[PDB]
Amino acid sequence: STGSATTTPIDSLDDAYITPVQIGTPAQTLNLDFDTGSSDLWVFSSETTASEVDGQTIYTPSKSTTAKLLSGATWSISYGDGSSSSGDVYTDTVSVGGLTVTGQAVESAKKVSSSFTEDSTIDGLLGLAFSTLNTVSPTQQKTFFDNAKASLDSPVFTADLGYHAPGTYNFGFIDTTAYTGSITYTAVSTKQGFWEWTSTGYAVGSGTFKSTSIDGIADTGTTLLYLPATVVSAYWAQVSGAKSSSSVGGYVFPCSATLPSFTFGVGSARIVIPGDYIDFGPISTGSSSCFGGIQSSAGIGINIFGDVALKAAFVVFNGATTPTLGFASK
Repeated sequence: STGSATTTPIDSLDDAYITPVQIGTPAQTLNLDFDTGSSDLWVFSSETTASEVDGQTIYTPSKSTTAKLLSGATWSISYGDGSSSSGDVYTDTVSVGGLTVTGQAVESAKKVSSSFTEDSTIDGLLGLAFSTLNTVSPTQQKTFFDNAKASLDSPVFTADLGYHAPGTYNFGFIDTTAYTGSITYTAVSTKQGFWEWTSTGYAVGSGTFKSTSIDGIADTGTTLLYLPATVVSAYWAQVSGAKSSSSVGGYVFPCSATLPSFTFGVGSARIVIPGDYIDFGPISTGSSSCFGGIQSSAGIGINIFGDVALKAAFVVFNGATTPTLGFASK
C-alpha cells in the first residue's frame, strides 16, 4: 500500500503545516501537524476542556462506530517550546492520503496548553519519530508509520514541504519526479528516539564550506533551524545590523536587509536554503525588526533541522530495520 497527502502552511510565514487525516467511521477529518520530532497522535476532542477549545475541529469518539476506549491508558506530553497536552486514549481507524491503519491509538486531549488553544488551525499532532518516545502509559503505543510499515510497498515516508506553498507527505514510495539530481542518504541514530543524523558542515552565502560534524534531528514539527552558537553567529555576522536580542528571544535583523543563503552538508552533497526562507517577518505588526529563521540551539541541548532546513529539500525517512535519512535538492 501507499498514501499521499497534501500538507499546507497554516499561515503566511510557514510557521507549521497541516495535513488532513481521516479518523473513525464515518470519517472525521481533522487537520494535524505531522511531527517527525514526536511520537504521539493526539487530537482535540469532545473530551477537551471546553474553555481550551477555540475554533479547532474535534474528534468525537462516541460518533465513531470503530472507536474503542483503550482502557486504563493515559498520555501526557511536553514539547520543546513549553507547550503540553494530556488525556486518555481510543483505538480507531486512521487514514492519511488513502493509506488506512486499523487499531491506531488516537490520543484524546482532555487538556491542552494555551498555545494550542490559541492556534485554531491545528486540530492535533501526528507523531512520526520512533515509537520509543510515545507517552501512552502503561502500555506504550505505536505511531501511525510504525503501524502502517508492514503494509507499505517500501518502509519509508517522505516530506516535501513547500516554501509559502503546499507540499506533500508520501508513505510507502519515493516519488522520483519530486526532486532533482540524486538522493544522498546518511546514517541515523535512534538512541534518543529521533531521526538524528550528522551534517558534514555548512556555508554562509557564497562563502567557503566549513567541514564540521553537526549532530541534529530532522524535525518537521519545529519551525526554525537551530544550530550551534558558533555557526549561527557566523551566519548573522553577514547581515548588516543583525543582532541577538535577549528581549525578543533570538537573532533579529533589519527588515530592509537581503539575507544570504545557508548551505548544510549531507555527506558530500549540499542543500542550499535560500536567504528568503530565513526571513520570519516583523517581530510585531509594523516593526522594522524582523525575526531570523536560523537561531542558536545553545539552550535546547540538541540541534534541530526544522522546517526552514527541511523545506529546502526532498527528505526521505527510511524506516528499514537500520533507519537512514535521505536528502535531495528540488
